[PDB]
Amino acid sequence: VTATDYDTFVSERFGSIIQAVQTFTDSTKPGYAFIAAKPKSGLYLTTVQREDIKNYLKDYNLAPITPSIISPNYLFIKTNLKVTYALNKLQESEQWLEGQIIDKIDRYYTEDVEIFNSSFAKSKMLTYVDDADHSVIGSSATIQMVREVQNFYKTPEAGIKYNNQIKDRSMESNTFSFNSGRKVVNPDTGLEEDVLYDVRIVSTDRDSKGIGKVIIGPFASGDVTENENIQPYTGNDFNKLANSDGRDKYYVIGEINYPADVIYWNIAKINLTSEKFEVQTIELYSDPTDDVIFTRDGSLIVFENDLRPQYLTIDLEPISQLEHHH
Amino acid sequence: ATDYDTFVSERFGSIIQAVQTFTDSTKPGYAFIAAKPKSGLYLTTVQREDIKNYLKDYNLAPITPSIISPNYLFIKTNLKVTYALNKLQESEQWLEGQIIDKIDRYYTEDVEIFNSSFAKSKMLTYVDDADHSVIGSSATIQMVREVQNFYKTPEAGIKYNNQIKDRSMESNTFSFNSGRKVVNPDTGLEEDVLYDVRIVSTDRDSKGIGKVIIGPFASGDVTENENIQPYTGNDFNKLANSDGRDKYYVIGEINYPADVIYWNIAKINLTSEKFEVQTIELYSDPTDDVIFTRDGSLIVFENDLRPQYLTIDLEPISQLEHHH
Repeated sequence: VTATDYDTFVSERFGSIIQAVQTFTDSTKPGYAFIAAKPKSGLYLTTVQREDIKNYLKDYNLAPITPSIISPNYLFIKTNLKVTYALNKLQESEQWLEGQIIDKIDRYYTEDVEIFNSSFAKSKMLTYVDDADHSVIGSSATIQMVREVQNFYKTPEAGIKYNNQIKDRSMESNTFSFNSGRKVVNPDTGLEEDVLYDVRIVSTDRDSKGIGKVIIGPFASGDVTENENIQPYTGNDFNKLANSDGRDKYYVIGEINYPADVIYWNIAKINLTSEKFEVQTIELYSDPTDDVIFTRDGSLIVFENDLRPQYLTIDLEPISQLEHHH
Repeated sequence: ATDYDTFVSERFGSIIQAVQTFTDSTKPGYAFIAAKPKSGLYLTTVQREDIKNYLKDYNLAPITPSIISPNYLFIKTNLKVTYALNKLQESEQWLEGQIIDKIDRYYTEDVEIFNSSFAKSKMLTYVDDADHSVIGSSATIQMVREVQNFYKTPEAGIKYNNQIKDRSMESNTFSFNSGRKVVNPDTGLEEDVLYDVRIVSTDRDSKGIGKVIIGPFASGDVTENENIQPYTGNDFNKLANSDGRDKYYVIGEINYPADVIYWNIAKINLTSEKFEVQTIELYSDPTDDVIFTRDGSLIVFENDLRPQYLTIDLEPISQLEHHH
């Protein structure tokens, strides 16, 4: 028993295609012993869905509790890097240089951060970035935590957490398409099926107890049917998106507990069927109050640029030389 | 029992002196381990959280065994030892000490153990054994179950694992708070009159059942509607008064032969609020002079901490026209 004993158990019987193990138990889900497992190479163990996470299932000793071999709950860092260097000090291209900083940004992660109950610090990685040339003068960054959400429709039973604290309104997802039942025409073309607009999930400033709503919109006046319950969110209090289509009526569908660090929603709370949504998986961005981001139970801060390039933009800036004369 | 108790009995043998597991027919799913500190009576909630946190050590995710303190059965002993003047060197105060040790040495060795039992005949031979001058003893016992909540018996019941006599079951006294004002300038302008009260049992019926009734009231401060009306039987023990109080009422009932005791004050519209206690003690005379333990019950002599459950009368003898 004991998660620690189990972590080993697997750092042996598998200690081949596995880099790390976190055996934690969830207080919401009794009798279930959860086993986080980093593939040591990629991200998901049998993304093929078990091929692997079923083999470990097939390891049994004692107890009335049952294993649930999962892939680690990944925290991502959407970094907007802005390194600046000296035109002259540089001998190879900006292209070769990028491939030089991300070689470092990786060295940091995989040595200090990509570990269980281990953490990430922006200041500490920007030291690694700075440390890629004779110049390279300095560097800026703007990060957000990312949680990848399977089934956009609704969060888990027990909500999703970051293992970190975010700021008011900080929480927002990427946009996805909502197929309004309605139909419209332009450019000599026809019905064009059903009108679609870009819609998304955002949080609101916390109330006097640490608790804002999780709202979704915009909409039409519209494509969502209003009840005694279902009513457009009452007031400004968050981040609205570009109505290049003019729209705006958002609806409440959950809440963030900022202090408790839990976020729940369920689109079924209004009456939209997942059919009315193109997507399956979405991204949930928030920006921390943390100058240090903590991983934790089954959570793991990882940097996989190749397979997750989207989570890193590098904007370089070249600089004129100074005094060359003496 | 020992399947898991023993282990625990290894990593903690320096405190726990008694460990046994059991289930509750009823609290299905739950497995409890009673443990008695070698060092007294109740393990401390820190001693308890440590011991529970070896449950993780041995991996089990299911809610896993509740550790808890043993269900104690106490013997209120009323001892009498008659001894020879000539042959007794030290003080009477010494002699007592000398025997009150023997009692404990018998309890520790033959009694304080799970499902082991107390035999009044044995411990008396221990008493006899305490000095070369302790000519002969006698002894009168009662059973004490220490009740966690006075207001209602457990869902299931309270049992002694032993046969008691009629009218025998009787708790001690606890203040009931009527609600009237007294108007006394001695202590201000208002005391809130509160008179003692106990909970006794009455005589077996045709069929083996008694009624668990509750001490004296003053008509008014208990509301009676047809159904809930004063008990009338005189088949129980009433208590010492100075007040005009003779109205006892009926809650639960004793099943003498199956020894189960259920009661619930609620059966008379009286909230816990109304009584200034939270814990009580239930006494009762055994049928026999050999008394038993069963599931998670443990019999124990902890006399520097429950001194109220032993009294010693000595009788010094010489020669002799008289020893009472």
